[PDB]
Amino acid sequence: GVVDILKGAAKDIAGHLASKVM
Repeated sequence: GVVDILKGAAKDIAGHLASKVM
């Protein structure tokens, strides 16, 4: 779903984010 596609995108973004947290 559209609204869902947004969420799935959060993971891709958070990817490089949580990377710095490491």
